[PDB]
Amino acid sequence: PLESQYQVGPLLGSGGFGSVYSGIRVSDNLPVAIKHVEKDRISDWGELPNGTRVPMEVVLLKKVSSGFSGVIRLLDWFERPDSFVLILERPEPVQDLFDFITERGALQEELARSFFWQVLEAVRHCHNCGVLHRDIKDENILIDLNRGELKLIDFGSGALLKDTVYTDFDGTRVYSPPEWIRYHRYHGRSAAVWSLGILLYDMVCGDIPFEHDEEIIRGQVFFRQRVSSECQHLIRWCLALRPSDRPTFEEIQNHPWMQDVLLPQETAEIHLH
Ligand SMILES: C[C@H]1NC(=O)c2cc(-c3cccc4c(=O)n(C)c(NC(C)(C)C)nc34)[nH]c21
Repeated sequence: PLESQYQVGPLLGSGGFGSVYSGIRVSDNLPVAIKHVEKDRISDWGELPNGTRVPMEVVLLKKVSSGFSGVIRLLDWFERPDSFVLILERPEPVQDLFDFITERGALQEELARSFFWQVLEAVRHCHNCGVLHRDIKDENILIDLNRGELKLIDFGSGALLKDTVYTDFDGTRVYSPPEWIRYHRYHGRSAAVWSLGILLYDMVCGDIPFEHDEEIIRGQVFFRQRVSSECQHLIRWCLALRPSDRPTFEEIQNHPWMQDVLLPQETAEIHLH
């Protein structure tokens, strides 16, 4: 079933998420990514409309799949005795945002705006579909280098979106908000906005602003690179200590720094090609 339909390529990476391989769908040569996750390492389980026990990640990916290219599409999945296998679409050529920022250092604001805007559209789409990612970061964003389009990946820490408090968290700590650090409590939207503030800082400064818990709790932002006052303001707003002081997604996208975003293709022509 898996063997015949897909031709396995090299390992693309591995970690807390499992092991992901390059691959090709044999029927039409479609480029794909093949993610293997061991069952013992899955603590968050969900159920399909069919009534079948699967990893929450599969539920979340099905809920966000559509023609919209801002989220990585789940093409298929398979259960094995001790693992699940996910077949994901794979852009070609591609580079993840962490590697891209490592190579370039701090991104020009025009590029950061285009990239951040697309992440915002992608995250809004997830929320609109009832899905909370809970691990927004550069390592979980792929750049389609030809078209200049970003894609969200890895819903392995995600959850169904809800309006009540979350008391579990399995995402990346240095992107997690002060209310999680201090109280082990957060709400979905406002926690996401905090991670977006960390991400934007990372884009325009070349690295994340906080390393230790005490830095997260103090929430004092120091700019290590030249960043415009408008961008600094948006960053500090997203990183407001009190969750209710953070901007809504609407307020982020209406912020003056976010005006006149480049289209993805224009972004590729100017900054990537
Ligand atoms: C981070 C990891 N966790 C996931 O759920 C997932 C999916 C991919 C993924 C999907 C499609 C294409 C790619 C790809 O082309 N590359 C190069 C990578 N590389 C990393 C992120 C594994 C280093 N992942 C892809 N990577 C991950």
